[PDB]
Amino acid sequence: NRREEILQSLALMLESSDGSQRITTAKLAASVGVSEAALYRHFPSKTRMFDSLIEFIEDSLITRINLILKDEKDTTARLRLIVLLLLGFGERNPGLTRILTGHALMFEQDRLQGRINQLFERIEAQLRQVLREKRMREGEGYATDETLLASQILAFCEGMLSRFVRSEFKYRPTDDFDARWPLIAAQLQ
Amino acid sequence: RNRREEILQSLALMLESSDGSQRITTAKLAASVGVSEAALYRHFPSKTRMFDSLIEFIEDSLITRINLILKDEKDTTARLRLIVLLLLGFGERNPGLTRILTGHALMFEQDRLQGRINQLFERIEAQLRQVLREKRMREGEGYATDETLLASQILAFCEGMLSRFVRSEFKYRPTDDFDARWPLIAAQLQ
Amino acid sequence: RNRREEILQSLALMLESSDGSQRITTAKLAASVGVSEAALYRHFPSKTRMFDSLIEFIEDSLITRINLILKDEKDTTARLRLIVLLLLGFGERNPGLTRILTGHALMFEQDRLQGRINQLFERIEAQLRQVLREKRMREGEGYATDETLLASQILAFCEGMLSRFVRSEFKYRPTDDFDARWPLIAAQLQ
Amino acid sequence: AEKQAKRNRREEILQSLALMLESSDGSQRITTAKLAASVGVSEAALYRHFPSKTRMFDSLIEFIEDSLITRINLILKDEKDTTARLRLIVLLLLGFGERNPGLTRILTGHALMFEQDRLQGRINQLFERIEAQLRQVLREKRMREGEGYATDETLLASQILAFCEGMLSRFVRSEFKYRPTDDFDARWPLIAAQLQ
DNA sequence: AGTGAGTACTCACT
DNA sequence: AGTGAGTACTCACT
Repeated sequence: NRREEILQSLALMLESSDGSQRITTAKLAASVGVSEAALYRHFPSKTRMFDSLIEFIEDSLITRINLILKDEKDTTARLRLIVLLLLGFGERNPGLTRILTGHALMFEQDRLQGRINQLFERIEAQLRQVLREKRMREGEGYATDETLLASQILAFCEGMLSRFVRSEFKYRPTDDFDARWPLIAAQLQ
Repeated sequence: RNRREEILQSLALMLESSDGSQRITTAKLAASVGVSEAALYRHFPSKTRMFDSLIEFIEDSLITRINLILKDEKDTTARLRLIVLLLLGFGERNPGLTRILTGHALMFEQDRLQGRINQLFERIEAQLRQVLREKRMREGEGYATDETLLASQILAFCEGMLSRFVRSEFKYRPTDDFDARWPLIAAQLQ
Repeated sequence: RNRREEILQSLALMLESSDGSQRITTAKLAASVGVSEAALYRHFPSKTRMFDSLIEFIEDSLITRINLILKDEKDTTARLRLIVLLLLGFGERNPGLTRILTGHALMFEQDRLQGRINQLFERIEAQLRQVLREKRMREGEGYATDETLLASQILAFCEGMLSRFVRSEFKYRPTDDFDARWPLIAAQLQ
Repeated sequence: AEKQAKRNRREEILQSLALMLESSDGSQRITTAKLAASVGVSEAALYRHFPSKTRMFDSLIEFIEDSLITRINLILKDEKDTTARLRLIVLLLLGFGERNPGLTRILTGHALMFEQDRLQGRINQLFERIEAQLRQVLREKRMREGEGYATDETLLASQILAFCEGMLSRFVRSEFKYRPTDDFDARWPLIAAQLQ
């Protein structure tokens, strides 16, 4: 109800040019058009607010990923879509990206970053499962170690999101993706 | 100065420790330095300037070593490798300073600092871009991909490795497994 | 409300006390009110704003009663008399606020405030310059002096009295001996 | 030499301290650091000429006192006429003030707001002395010219001094715009009119 | 509305 | 160069 009102606002702010700095509960209570006192009648703490966004993020990405695995059988085609998914989500959610990159959580309690870490651990496991299965599905595996291959993929992704935030959202992740994919693909050897 | 350097040295140390995940208050800083909060403003006008010094130290150290690699290596691919390895290596032996490079430690300071960091990254990219453009003259053949698209591709990998380095509280060493990683980057040199 | 005015009142009281000769830090002001400093910013953005309210109060209380004097009384010499008494009276009644009229209490605050106090005096001298010129308008005679010089001369007096009032730690009350002083002023209305 | 050299600097500081007090930055704390800059030494270097900052204003106030007092005793000699003496003494107050805008911020008590209260007390004694002196002039009028004054001698001095203090206050408020000694010849006639 | 501990920065004497 | 005590103002939770 109002709980979503807040979150939706916390993000919009997290996306604005003011998201690059502490988002006080007061300045937040204003965006919502209520009082700080109200805020705490929906959330036990500011931390819980971020925890809910992290949960949303995790849900959107994990769900989308599992669907990708059902709609596509090709090992490579799978990765291509999974990478585009991350880049796409990030681009479509600048504010939530500041959470993915960890920047926004700098003002919050550390435990929240551990959460984003697990999210990533979860995304890596998937990427790893996909390549691990190329063997059964295509007969031949990979030259490079599977684990190392997924980190290389993930690394490119975090890096693209990191830059996206640096430039203040001027450097769009999905830009020239069609031309970039051939480069990442040339790594799956 | 001795004290000026002594402060900056503690700044980075604090950025490397657990305290790096939070704001570096002039209080705690002076605590670690072993002086009075006022002593700080004796060698530095503002806390912001302290970060500016660190940024310059990063700028210089990186640009300097990059230019040395360019003068000591004529191979386009070997140049690219050493440059990428230098970015990573620096990051690993300067956990505190890396937290700046990634932009995390700059969240509590003046936005201008980030712009400074963006200029560095643009400067580093230009170097990668010049190195790629020269392969045509030097080795004759050019690159399938787009020179500009290739630098951003290499850069992305590097910013990605430093990002995770910070997330894991410095457990994921950037240079670990680099030799087995490089061949993957070499492949993108289409 | 119950707290905004409550703060302002404690602010003037400190301006009236011996502390009034020393900057009124938010730390002390908070103590005097019996709350935490933060609480102060719950009803006031900046300490400067607290002085603004106090200045507006002075501006209103004065400009108001002055006009009423011009509306009710119509005798020139009687008008000037009452205007002077009002200035002194208000001063004596508001020791702390007088410390602002003189500009002392504003030495630690924004330079803008002094301007707000300077304009008030300008407005006051204005009213005076008006009554002095209307002399020929009603009595058909003119002062053997410059109307502008006359008001300034009268104002000068008043400012001097409030000035001494402050210096003396509020021992030299402004209104004391007024009834025997006025003749000295009237004598100037040649 | 050595002593006259330290006094050349001890007084060199003051020359700067007042200079700053005269400037537009006079309406705000004149910290030691900034002061040492006006001249070219360090904090510790400043303290080898003065025990503290207070002691700096004292010497400045002392200078103030000497100027007015001395210049006043001389006024009493080179002039016997009561009214003529009052016209001068007043002109001296308004003059010394306009001639040293930085020091006036000290007379008006403004610049002192930053310093220790005991310093304002010293200025309070100065005014009292100038008033007692003014009171003397008014009293002697009788012996000198036969008659005295209608109003009380004390009330008359305060009335005149109030005008002065008031003139110096505007001079500071307008940021040294409203010059005191402006139209003195025109104003005085208004002041004498009170000498009844 | 109210606050505990904080937040980068300052000053006169050292 | 070094600091004890400031300074005006802030914040997430009350």
